[PDB]
Amino acid sequence: MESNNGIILRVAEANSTDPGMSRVRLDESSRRLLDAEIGDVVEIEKVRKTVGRVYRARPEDENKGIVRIDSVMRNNCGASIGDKVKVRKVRTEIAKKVTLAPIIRKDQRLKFGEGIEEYVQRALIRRPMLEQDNISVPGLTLAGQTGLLFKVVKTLPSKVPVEIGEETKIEIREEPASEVLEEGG
Repeated sequence: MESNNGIILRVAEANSTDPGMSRVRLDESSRRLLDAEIGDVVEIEKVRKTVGRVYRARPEDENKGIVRIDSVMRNNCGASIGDKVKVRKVRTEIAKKVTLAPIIRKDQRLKFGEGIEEYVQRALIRRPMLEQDNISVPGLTLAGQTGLLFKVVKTLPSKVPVEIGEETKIEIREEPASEVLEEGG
């Protein structure tokens, strides 16, 4: 635990545009209570670890203990509206090596090979990454299956929000959503 500074507030969310899964709207006190300035990098942790950026709340008075995020950011950690998550301020860097595990069938999206690891970088390039985070796919799926999302498991940075680049290295695991259902435990 090299550094741990954030606040405990409740995840917010309402009908709106699909984007906003990478921006946090908060108030001066929620962001200034620690040090977060405009456009600093913020990390979130309700059920899992999450990353995001700081934004100015429209209502500079209600956002003194609530964070408005998209359903995807809520899906990234696994919390419900009004839950309790801890958001800690951090900074961004260029991830040099990140591993992830797209949950699909061997014949869904990972049937390319040769440069497929770079293909993940090509799509995810210039993006904030956090081991154990999760991502969404352009509305794709098959029968009545579940998951169909990318789950990151390892990162090279200091486990802090980093932004991917074409030079970032990636790792893809050979055990996608095959026979995986948390049978253990």
